[PDB]
Amino acid sequence: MKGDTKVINYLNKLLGNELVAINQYFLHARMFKNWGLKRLNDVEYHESIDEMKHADRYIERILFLEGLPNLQDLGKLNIGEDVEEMLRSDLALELDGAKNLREAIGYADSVHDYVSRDMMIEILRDEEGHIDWLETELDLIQKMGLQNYLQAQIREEG
Amino acid sequence: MKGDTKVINYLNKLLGNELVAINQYFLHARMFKNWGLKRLNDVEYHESIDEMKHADRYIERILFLEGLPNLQDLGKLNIGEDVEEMLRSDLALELDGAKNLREAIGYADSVHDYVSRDMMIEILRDEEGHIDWLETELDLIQKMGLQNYLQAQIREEG
Amino acid sequence: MKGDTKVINYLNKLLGNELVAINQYFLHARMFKNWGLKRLNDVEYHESIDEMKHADRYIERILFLEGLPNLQDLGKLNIGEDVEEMLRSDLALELDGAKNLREAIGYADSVHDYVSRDMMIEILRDEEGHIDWLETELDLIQKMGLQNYLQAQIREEG
Amino acid sequence: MKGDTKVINYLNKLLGNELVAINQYFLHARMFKNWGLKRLNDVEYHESIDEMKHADRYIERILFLEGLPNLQDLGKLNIGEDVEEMLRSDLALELDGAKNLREAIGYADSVHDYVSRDMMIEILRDEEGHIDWLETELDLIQKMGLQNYLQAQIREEG
Amino acid sequence: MKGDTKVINYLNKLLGNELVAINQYFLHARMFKNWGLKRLNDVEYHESIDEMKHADRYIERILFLEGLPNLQDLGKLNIGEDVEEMLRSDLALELDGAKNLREAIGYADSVHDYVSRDMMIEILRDEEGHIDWLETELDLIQKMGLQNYLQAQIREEG
Amino acid sequence: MKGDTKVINYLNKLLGNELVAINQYFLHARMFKNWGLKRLNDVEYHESIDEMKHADRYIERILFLEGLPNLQDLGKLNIGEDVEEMLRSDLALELDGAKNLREAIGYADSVHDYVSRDMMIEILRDEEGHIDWLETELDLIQKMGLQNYLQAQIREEG
Amino acid sequence: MKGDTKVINYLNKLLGNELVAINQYFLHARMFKNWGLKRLNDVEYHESIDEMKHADRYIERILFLEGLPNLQDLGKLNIGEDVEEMLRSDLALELDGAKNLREAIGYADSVHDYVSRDMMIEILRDEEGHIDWLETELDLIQKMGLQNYLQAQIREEG
Ligand code: HEM
Ligand code: HEM
Ligand code: HEM
Ligand code: HEM
Ligand SMILES: [Mn+2]
Ligand SMILES: [Mn+2]
Ligand SMILES: [Mn+2]
Ligand SMILES: [Mn+2]
Ligand SMILES: [Mn+2]
Ligand SMILES: [Mn+2]
Ligand SMILES: [Mn+2]
Ligand SMILES: [Mn+2]
Ligand SMILES: [Mn+2]
Ligand SMILES: [Mn+2]
Ligand SMILES: [Mn+2]
Ligand SMILES: [Mn+2]
Ligand SMILES: [Mn+2]
Ligand SMILES: [Mn+2]
Repeated sequence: MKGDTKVINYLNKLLGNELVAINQYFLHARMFKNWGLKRLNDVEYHESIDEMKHADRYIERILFLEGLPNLQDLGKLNIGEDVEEMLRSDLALELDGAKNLREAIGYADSVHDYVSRDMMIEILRDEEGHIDWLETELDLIQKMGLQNYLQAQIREEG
Repeated sequence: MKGDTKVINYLNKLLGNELVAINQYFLHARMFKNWGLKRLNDVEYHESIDEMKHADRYIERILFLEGLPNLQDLGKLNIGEDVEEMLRSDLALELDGAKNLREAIGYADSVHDYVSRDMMIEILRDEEGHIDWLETELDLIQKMGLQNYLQAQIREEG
Repeated sequence: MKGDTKVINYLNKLLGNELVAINQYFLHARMFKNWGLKRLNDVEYHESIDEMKHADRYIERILFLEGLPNLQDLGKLNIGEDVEEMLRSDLALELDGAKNLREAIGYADSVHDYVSRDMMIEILRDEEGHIDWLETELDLIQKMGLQNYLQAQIREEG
Repeated sequence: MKGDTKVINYLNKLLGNELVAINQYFLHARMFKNWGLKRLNDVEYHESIDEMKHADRYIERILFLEGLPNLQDLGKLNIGEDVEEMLRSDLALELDGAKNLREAIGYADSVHDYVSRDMMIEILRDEEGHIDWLETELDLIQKMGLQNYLQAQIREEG
Repeated sequence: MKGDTKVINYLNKLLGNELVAINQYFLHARMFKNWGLKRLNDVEYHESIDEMKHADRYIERILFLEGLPNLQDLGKLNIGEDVEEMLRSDLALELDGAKNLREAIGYADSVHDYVSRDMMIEILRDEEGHIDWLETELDLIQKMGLQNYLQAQIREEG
Repeated sequence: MKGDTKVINYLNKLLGNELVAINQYFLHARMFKNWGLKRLNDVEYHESIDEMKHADRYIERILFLEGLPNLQDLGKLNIGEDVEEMLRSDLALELDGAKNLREAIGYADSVHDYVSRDMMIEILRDEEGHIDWLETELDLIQKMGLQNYLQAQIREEG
Repeated sequence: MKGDTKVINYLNKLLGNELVAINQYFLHARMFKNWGLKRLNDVEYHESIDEMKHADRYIERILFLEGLPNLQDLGKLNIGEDVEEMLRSDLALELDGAKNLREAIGYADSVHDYVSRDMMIEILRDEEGHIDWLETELDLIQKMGLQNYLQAQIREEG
């Protein structure tokens, strides 16, 4: 069912946001794992899987609406070399994406694409959850100190 | 079965004590949870449920005795902005309530309301248990330090 | 994630609406139970639990958004001394709250807080369900008469 | 297998009778449910499902016989605004349909379509069952009175 | 709970859209079945059941809001005499209905009926799914040819 | 219980019709099987078993009524050398038999043998089912073509 | 354990090869799915998951060897607009990658990194399996024709 170019553009931009996030979260996961921080690897890994699923949602929506998903343009990945740094990159990225999400959600309403705006609000509720975990983690390093924080990552929780 | 105004007054005052406690414990629970302190959220949450049940006990007793429960007057909640502070508010509150409980228990005996005094001693045995957990927690922060204490709350026990 | 004062104000006002409702529904439940009306106690009790859960939803949202839940101000509880009267208080209260809910939902959209507006519409769909049960009950008293209606409450349904 | 126009006409008229009945029974069901009369909603709902199945039987028979089912013409639905009234509409409708059924059954025999007359007698045995329930219900209102009758509908039987 | 005439009008128009769809999908189902196309009958049959459930949703919403569902006016059913033709009717119909759905969803928001707009977006997400299956089917006939397409329908999938 | 010569004659003629059908359907079944058309063999085989059971029904009825079943006269079997041809023989035969069935059913009524007419209408409902499968098959060859139709028979369905 | 720059370069180039393959296979999967070709979507989807796992293998090896995985550079995705075309892109890509794999395997031996060459030969045995499926598919279109081939994809195998 063909449906509104602008909507398909927002969708493709949002997809791009996802693509950079799966890559950055996956490398971070494996960097943490590598350091022996099992808890951080377990969490960052599943968020990457979440992003992966967010992306498939867009790809399918774009295809229904009769557009062509763009999986060719990749964004800048800001990796970071220490955990406190890595986590902040993750947060900044999440924040930018949420911003794009709000822009896109308002427009779909204007244009009456309520199902595209329904899906996006679902995805935004998720992002805001990634945002909460990162914020909490960053404060914990601040509150218990880095060495206690590091010792607290060597075994994954349950 | 109508039964002694003074008793119904003590019961209503005690109920009020409970009402402020459910509110303060519930906000504290969610403040802890929010900070990522799962263990503190789990405990403070169940104490709120305990208080909630204490209250239903009073409401029913007052109704049997033919009085009208007072759920309109709320007390001062002293929240606190740091855990050590939050826990001390909880303790002080518990202490005040226990004091009222003893006053009320002695009077029911004078007046021969042994079933109201039976129920209250049950509730007091419970309060004294809330009092013990808080005292132990506050000393632990004192003994292992705050950062170790904080690291020790990030996963709930079993 | 800090987010819009006005939204946090609406959220806190809505929470207050909930707090008065849990109290009024719980006292009503126990008044009915006390009279031997098992069916009315069972229903009014679970609605109180629903309101209780609505409240926890707000408390957590306010905390995420970085505001402070207000559990200190309690509203006027209009109890009532006969069932027809009690049920009408419940209805009026529900109606007022729904009104606040619509005001708050429209504003979150303006401000782009779609996740806060998502949660609220969920809670509103629930309120409108409480509103339907009360309306039906009040008409049944009108249609079968009060004594038949009363006889119809002495055993809880399933 | 092409087979007798007149038979296909009777079949289509009978189908029409069914279509109006599914609609009237379904609205009535939901009107009762809405009023809190669970027993009346449960029964009227299943009769609607019975009519629904009667219709599919005709649609398939018409198609075999090589005719075209007519699902375009809808009859007059006589709703009614009170239960005694609603039930009487249901009865009248059933009565009219049974009358058409007998006309159609006699003709299929003349014409030797014994399988069409076999199916119809099955459907008629069913109608006469809908007719019996309605008659019994209407008399019960007459015998115990409307308020007792109404109180007797608020919980579905088993 | 009485609520906005215009909303109840849109709801009734939408219900009408559903009614024509259940009828057209059900006849099509049985026409396919009749031809020996089991796969097409199985799918078209369940979509009819979906529409049937969509309708019950409206009927109940209209009744809550205190309006009267209109099950008297039936729309034009455009049947079709060959499968490619039948499927295109189904698609066109779906498309028209989706259009009405968007009009109605925007208005409920204006008027603040968020629960009616919630339900409708759910129903629209469904329609868009019926729309996707039909589009895919029509292209498959185009891509493998009609005879291969026909041979591919004689046994239902799983 | 001795009962009406004419009825016993119709019964014996009908039995004869069955006997030729079991033979033709069984040879056809095995011819199809032989060619590797599993689906056609499976179906034609079970119809032969159905006819076989129809026959036993007559044999027993004739014996009760005190007549002697005639299993000595066999009819003309029209085999056919290609599937389209084979299926058409089967159809023609079925059609002739149904015709005899209607003649016999009307007469039993005249004569009041309602149990013989009951059994026969059961058997006729079955024949009309054999008639429907053959008609559908013959059209499918017409609609998808013979080679696609043939490829569609090499594995039995379920 | 730090280990040979050249090896880490080959590893990173190979990882890049994987990254483009996951993207192209995933879009193709969803394009096929979209067209209603369930079998092609199921297969192309799992190959994408295989590539995804190949990539994680490299990322971890690079990290052990003390290099930094490069997830920033994405290659040219050659999509294609028809299935025959899409499958050929997939094949060409696979072929190029296998070529790089052989170059890298020979060098690790020279340099004595037998564990890196062990892992790579495992991954190459896999690629050669992706290569075999594509070759077989492309010939099947050639041998049965495209319409028969297309009809053969509408239900996933098992
Ligand atoms: C367009 C890019 C990609 C897309 C859309 C994508 C999509 C997916 C999806 C939807 C799944 C299945 C989700 C589920 O299990 O429910 C999956 C699984 C996974 N992905 Fe990705 N992915 C991509 C890139 C990546 C990257 C860069 C890596 C590896 C470096 C990766 C590693 C994995 C792994 C390891 C799994 C799970 C395997 C399993 O448990 O069976 N993905 N991917
Ligand atoms: C007069 C005030 C209140 C009364 C008497 C009351 C009473 C109760 C009771 C007796 C229960 C059931 C206990 C059990 O599970 O055995 C309950 C459950 C609970 N209450 Fe309250 N409550 C009140 C205020 C609060 C507040 C302020 C909150 C929320 C902010 C709250 C949140 C809950 C929750 C979440 C549960 C458990 C829900 C579940 O697990 O199903 N309550 N309450
Ligand atoms: C206002 C019109 C109608 C309404 C609202 C309606 C509603 C329904 C509903 C809600 C159900 C149950 C859904 C479920 O199983 O979860 C049902 C079942 C069904 N309907 Fe309808 N229906 C209508 C018209 C039709 C027509 C025209 C036909 C028949 C020609 C039909 C045939 C059926 C059948 C066969 C079933 C399923 C029976 C079973 O599996 O027990 N319906 N209908
Ligand atoms: C060319 C003539 C016929 C052939 C080759 C034939 C063949 C068969 C075969 C192979 C079976 C299945 C055997 C099994 O169950 O393993 C069968 C079953 C049977 N036959 Fe015949 N038959 C013929 C004539 C007759 C006649 C004249 C009658 C009836 C008057 C008859 C009555 C039955 C019955 C009742 C069964 C068993 C039904 C069951 O238990 O499901 N057959 N026949
Ligand atoms: Mn995401
Ligand atoms: Mn995220
Ligand atoms: Mn207590
Ligand atoms: Mn306590
Ligand atoms: Mn609420
Ligand atoms: Mn409520
Ligand atoms: Mn009927
Ligand atoms: Mn009926
Ligand atoms: Mn629908
Ligand atoms: Mn639809
Ligand atoms: Mn027979
Ligand atoms: Mn036969
Ligand atoms: Mn690979
Ligand atoms: Mn590969």
